[PDB]
Amino acid sequence: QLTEEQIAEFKEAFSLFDKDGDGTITTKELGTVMRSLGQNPTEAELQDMINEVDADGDGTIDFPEFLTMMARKMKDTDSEEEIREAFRVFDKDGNGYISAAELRHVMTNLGEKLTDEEVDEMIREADIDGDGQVNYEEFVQMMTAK
Ligand SMILES: [Ca+2]
Ligand SMILES: [Ca+2]
Ligand SMILES: [Ca+2]
Ligand SMILES: [Tb+3]
Repeated sequence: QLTEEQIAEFKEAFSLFDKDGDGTITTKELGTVMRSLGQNPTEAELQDMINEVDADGDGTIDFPEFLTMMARKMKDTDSEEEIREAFRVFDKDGNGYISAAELRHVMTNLGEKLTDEEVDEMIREADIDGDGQVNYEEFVQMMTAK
């Protein structure tokens, strides 16, 4: 069921959530990444999210706890319903077009440090008209063909 390739992609996320890297994920660290994802969860909401895999009585999300969680949540290529939700994250201008500048802003905020050329490569990957901007149609385009 769980392949090595999937585990490697999950471990990357765990390393992003852990700010000090103590092995567990508190509500503070959990809400830091969720904030840059266009979401705004409260203290009470962040607590319930942790309880999903918390059954040892620690109130945090350890390494094996997150791995199991990301396995049942991250399904790689999601449906169109979730695709629209993530599309509005990279497009903070709400115009429907995601340029290089916009994309690089969200990437750096997420914690992924990249250069300008790296962003231009991701943009042209989903771009069908080669205009530097990626709309909703082009967003799904990269989910069906790289
Ligand atoms: Ca940590
Ligand atoms: Ca925009
Ligand atoms: Ca376009
Ligand atoms: Tb725990």
